[PDB]
Amino acid sequence: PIVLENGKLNINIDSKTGCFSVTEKTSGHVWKSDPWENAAGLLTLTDSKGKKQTVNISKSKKIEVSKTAKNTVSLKFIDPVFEDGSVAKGVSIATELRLDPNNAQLDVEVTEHRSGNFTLYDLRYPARAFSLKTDEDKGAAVIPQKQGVICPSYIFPMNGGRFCKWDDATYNNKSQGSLELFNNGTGLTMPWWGTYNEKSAVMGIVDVSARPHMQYNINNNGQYLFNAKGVMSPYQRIVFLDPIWKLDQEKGKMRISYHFIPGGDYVDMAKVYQKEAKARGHFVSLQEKLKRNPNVNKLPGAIYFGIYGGYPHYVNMPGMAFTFDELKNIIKTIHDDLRVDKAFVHAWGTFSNFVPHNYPISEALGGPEKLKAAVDLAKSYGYLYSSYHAYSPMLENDPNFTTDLMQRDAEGKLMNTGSRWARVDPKFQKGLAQKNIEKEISYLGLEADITDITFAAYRENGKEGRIELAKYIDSFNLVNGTEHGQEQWIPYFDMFEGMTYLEDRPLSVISHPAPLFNLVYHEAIANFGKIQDPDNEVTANGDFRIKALRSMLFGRGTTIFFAPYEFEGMRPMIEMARDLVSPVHKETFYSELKSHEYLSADYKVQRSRFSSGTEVIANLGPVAQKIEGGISIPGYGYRIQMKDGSLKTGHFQVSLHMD
Amino acid sequence: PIVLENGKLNINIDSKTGCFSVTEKTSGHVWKSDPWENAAGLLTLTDSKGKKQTVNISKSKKIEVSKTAKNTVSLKFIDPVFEDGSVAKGVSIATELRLDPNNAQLDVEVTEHRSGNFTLYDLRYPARAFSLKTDEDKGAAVIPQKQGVICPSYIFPMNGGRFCKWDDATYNNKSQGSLELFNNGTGLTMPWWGTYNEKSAVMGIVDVSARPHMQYNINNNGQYLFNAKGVMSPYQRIVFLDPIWKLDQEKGKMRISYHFIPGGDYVDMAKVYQKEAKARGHFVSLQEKLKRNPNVNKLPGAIYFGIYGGYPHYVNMPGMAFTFDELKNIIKTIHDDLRVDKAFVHAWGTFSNFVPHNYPISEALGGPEKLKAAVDLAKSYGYLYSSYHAYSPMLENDPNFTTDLMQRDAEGKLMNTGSRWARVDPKFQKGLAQKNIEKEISYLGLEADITDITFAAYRENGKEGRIELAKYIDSFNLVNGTEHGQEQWIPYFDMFEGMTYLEDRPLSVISHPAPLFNLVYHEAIANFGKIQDPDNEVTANGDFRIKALRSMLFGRGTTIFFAPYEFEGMRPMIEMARDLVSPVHKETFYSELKSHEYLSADYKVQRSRFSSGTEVIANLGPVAQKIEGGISIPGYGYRIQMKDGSLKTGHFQVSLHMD
Ligand SMILES: O[C@@H]1[C@@H]2OC[C@H]1OC[C@@H]2O
Ligand SMILES: O[C@@H]1[C@@H]2OC[C@H]1OC[C@@H]2O
Ligand SMILES: [Cl-]
Ligand SMILES: [Cl-]
Ligand SMILES: [Cl-]
Ligand SMILES: [Cl-]
Ligand code: NA
Ligand code: NA
Ligand code: NA
Ligand code: NA
Repeated sequence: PIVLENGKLNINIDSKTGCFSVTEKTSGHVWKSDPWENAAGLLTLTDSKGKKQTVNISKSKKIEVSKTAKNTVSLKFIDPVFEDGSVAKGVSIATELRLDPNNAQLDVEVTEHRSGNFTLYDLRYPARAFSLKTDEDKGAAVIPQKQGVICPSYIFPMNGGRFCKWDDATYNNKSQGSLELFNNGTGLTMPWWGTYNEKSAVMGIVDVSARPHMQYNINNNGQYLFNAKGVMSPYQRIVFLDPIWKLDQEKGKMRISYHFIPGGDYVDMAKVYQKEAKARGHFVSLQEKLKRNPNVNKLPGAIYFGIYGGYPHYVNMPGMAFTFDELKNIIKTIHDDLRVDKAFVHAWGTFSNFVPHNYPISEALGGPEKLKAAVDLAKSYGYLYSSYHAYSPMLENDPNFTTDLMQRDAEGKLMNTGSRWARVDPKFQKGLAQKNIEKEISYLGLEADITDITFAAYRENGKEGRIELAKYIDSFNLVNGTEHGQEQWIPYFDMFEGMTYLEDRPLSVISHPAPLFNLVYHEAIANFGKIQDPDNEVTANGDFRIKALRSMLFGRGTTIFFAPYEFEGMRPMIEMARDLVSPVHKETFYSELKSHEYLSADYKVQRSRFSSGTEVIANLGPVAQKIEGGISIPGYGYRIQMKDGSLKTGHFQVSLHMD
Repeated sequence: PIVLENGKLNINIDSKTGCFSVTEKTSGHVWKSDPWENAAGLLTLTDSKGKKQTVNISKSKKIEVSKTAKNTVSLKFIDPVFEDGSVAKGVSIATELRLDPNNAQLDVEVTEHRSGNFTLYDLRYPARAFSLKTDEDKGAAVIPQKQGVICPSYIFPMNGGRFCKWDDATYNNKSQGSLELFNNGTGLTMPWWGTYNEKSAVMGIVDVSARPHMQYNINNNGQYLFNAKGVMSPYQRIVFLDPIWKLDQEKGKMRISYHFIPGGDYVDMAKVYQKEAKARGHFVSLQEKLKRNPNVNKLPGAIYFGIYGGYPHYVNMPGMAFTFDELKNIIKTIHDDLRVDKAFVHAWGTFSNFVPHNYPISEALGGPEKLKAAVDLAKSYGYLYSSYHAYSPMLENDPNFTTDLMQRDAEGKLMNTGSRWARVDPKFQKGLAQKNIEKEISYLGLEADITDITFAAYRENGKEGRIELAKYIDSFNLVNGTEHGQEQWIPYFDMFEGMTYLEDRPLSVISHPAPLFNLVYHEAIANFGKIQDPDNEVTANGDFRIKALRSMLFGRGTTIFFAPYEFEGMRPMIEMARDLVSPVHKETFYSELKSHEYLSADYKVQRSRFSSGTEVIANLGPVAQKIEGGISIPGYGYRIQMKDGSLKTGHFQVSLHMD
């Protein structure tokens, strides 16, 4: 067995299979290779008949493992063997394992692949590596799915209903699949993932040029590999996360950089990636943004209000649209009656054309002067204001609809026929914004802007047009936000609307929310709840009690998103956000989220520490629970140490008012 | 054009295509044939290269349509044509339209199909019939998905976040797909569906011998049919529900019976099927069951308590399992401190072997005498009691695991390798129950029983074994319940745990819960909330405020499902359920749910009337709303007229206590 070793790590590479283990020498923990099949990698390719098959590349006809430098092992997998005994002659995979001379870091790279007369697709490499043994290792997989989750590697006490769904998912297909990088759906928002137990942690950072997918397996024994054969899996329940290199489309460097952290967990992983985020240029702190624009300080302690008038979906929809006088009175009530000191007012429905023509200010809703009177009132309060804007949609029900600004593929067919909100080719979107945004800014004296959709993901197609639009919006130096966001867009915005959680998502029944994105980026980008899942709606992600406490733990601001007719029903939640969340949000806004901890066995009691000197403890479950020192945290309760030495304690209560 | 007609309906059949329209003569409403492509049916079959294609059968080379009787038209679709111009020579579909001589009822049957050298799969017939025009018809599709939903045929005011998800889903693939009959997942619980506008309603009742699937299209314009071609759909947004006949599988009579109801809605549809439900033998009333077993009267006004000790998933799991003394103390507190007058106590974890060996009573938890003391205490309060039982599982972590009791398919492969809870062949399950259930009944003096899993669905395979087990359990004449249930099992049980809603489900963002199953069966089967989604958990289906109010509207009982460590957190919800839901559940338990109404434009205010004389009005949204006569229903509030004429009004409040 070929060995790479420095002071912190030892890489044990098998000469016959190419599998490797990693001994983390400070703790002594050994990361084993594939526990199921001893597979260095899993390669999906066509056979002689043309059918797709997945093969174990350690079963290849020739395997060359040679120590090639002081700290480099080169591997070559030549002529894989199919299930029927036939050979994929002329197919080869070349890889490299490169140990850092000093640090506990191992680069893994697929350097070459040859197809011969076959077609290569997915390669899991390394396969089923860095796994945790279910109910023996007491740790978790760490997955930055949107704001982020952890997936414990062992069964633990929890509500009986949750428990049944949790355990069942680890035995069926809910616990296996793949996610993609940098989308606003089910996918990841940072190019890393990891696993840890009580002794040691490992996380892998994907090369900036590459777009692998991430395979997950959360305590599943691999029964999904045997269902079609109708036999029982012979494998052990394990947790692993694998890169999936898309060999049929990947043009970048197929490299992942593994970092090994004695005693680390998801916090330590996030702080490792934070260094790489700064080196990649994503990290532009809110302090620098405030130096450039003093109005950024209107955001700490601000509640984000979305007044949804049925727009952009419909123009002046009866029963949904607000007039500008109605908008002005909502603003006045929020300040004068509800005593809200700071706010971002976002008015969905101020123009009489459909997006992407964000003009004119609608005559039917009252006209420009009445809109200016509403914005002027908000500004007199120190509130931020923006209309709803989007430059990406092309809507069927728009009388101005045309396919002119839509993109066509190489066969001349329209793209995004299935995504009505993202149909305008990004190379046109700056031009569309230029039609009226400067006129609205100067007429209303705008201090703020929110632009929706265009920056919710970071895909390659159209990226140049999106950067052009981001640079243009940024040149105005407004306090500005965008829907969802991604790390690549952080330099151009002050806040992201979202970057929290989908309601229905893979892993939802077998994961806990963890503030992974904010552990990296809280100093750099402010985030608020998503308008589809606001703090006033009861969803899979919780009611107001749960969402307000999670807001303070994770460091995001409150989102109240409502149709006008709902407004009277919003008042109690606005008041509670005002009294509880707003002061914590304000104090912690610019700070680093230094640490996050789960303090109860059911993961419902949690503790977050911010570099402003603020400590948030909250209990997101119904029963009181004790933490160290015998302190009790009430159900749906909190214990918050503020910078000024005050201790905020309390809890939410649901009461029945029988007349 | 060929005409079938009686005093109520006129059927116009096109001789060129086989499409037909139905005029309801009293209202002038015309139900149209396929508005998109004028297809009588859509047939999926292999071509001469063996690739599956879907064809419009009205494009067949030879279409024959003629009156073969006074009220029968026979149709023959001969030699379908593919899109490339080639003919599926020797394929034929024969159908019949049979008008009832007196009633507004049309039977539609696929009587014959020939495949030649081709293979036939799905047949949508009739294709895209009985549709509603989106934003013109103001009605809904009616779908008995579990407890049931309606899908409105127009856009209407609602919370802005809900609105965005709603409208967006009608444009993408979330609004098209198919469901199956009689499962405990995403599917239907009654063999009917329908559509209605403000003028008239139509529903189709599937023949008892057939198992079609149901295709849905909820306000979608068919863009899903054109995305692969990269063109914009030229069709209009419509609502339709189609039977999918599985020609490759179906052995029953492929008949659907359409009933046309002037001025009807989902309530009238349910009452039409209720007559058929009785004719089919499903309907055995709770009054009959009470006559046979007076202990049935321990259910009205009872809270269903599931004490979840980590079983059947684990045996004596630390941190989850309760001792029998702890169980006894929970029963005492519920009665003495929480003053719960009636209850069903369901203890998950009383045996020291894994299911399906439901024995012996665990010595580690205290042994038989201490369990008997807990059960004796419950009986002294008049409470019902059952342990957790299941005879269907075969679990990987059971030391007694064997594939000997599992079922194999025609190829000899194990079935249900991916469904650990339903692996034992039903033909073995009565014998597994016989091993100890009579000894538990005799030793504990049991009055009740709940058996899980086996009766949650109604599939053809294994049904003889399940019927055998159901008869055996029913022969004990205990007050008995089972997980989820289906209509076919109603004669054998007194209560169903479930028959509510999945949390994640197709159509969830474009439908409203409606009590369709209980509008049929409330007199015949009691139902309670599902243990995965109990009234103490905050989920996609609501918090305690929403679930308690929906409980009273739909006529279901309270479910409190908890791990023992949560108990102290359950107290406020047990109290509010006791004060509000339990007296209404008690009064309405045996009655017919005569009617259900949506009273507000956002469908959140609702009114239910029970044949006990009880009226429930509730507001499941945050804002107060006015109904007829200017009466105001507070957000999360109610207005209940009891049988004795007294009025109850009130509302839930969420408060923030700050020390
Ligand atoms: O997990 C399920 C749950 O416990 C075992 C499974 O079946 C019966 C209950 O629904
Ligand atoms: O529905 C969406 C919603 O309004 C248009 C869509 O994109 C921006 C907002 O998320
Ligand atoms: Cl875009
Ligand atoms: Cl959050
Ligand atoms: Cl079964
Ligand atoms: Cl319900
Ligand atoms: Na999956
Ligand atoms: Na800015
Ligand atoms: Na779908
Ligand atoms: Na019974």
